[PDB]
Amino acid sequence: MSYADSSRNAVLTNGGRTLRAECRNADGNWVTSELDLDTCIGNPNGFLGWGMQNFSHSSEDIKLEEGGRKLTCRPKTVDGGFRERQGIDLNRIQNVNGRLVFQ
Repeated sequence: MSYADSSRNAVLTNGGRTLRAECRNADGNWVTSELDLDTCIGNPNGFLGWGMQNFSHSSEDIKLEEGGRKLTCRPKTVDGGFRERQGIDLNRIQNVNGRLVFQ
């Protein structure tokens, strides 16, 4: 499962590379935390996945599809800005005690 299991109102901040949502902490409170996926997600070749970084630099129209369980964007080659559209699931982004951390 992803942070969304116990988190709501997931939006795209910092242009669309950071996940901002209300993470329900153990105390039962909704704390707004942000995790930068641009550090572990990349798509300079036009393909999305975990490993490379700075995907925002090679993608357009970055928005969450499954309300936060998946991030959809069009990975475009930086060589010109042409490519294909795609989407990557964010099942690696977890929320521990209300703190959003990459796992």
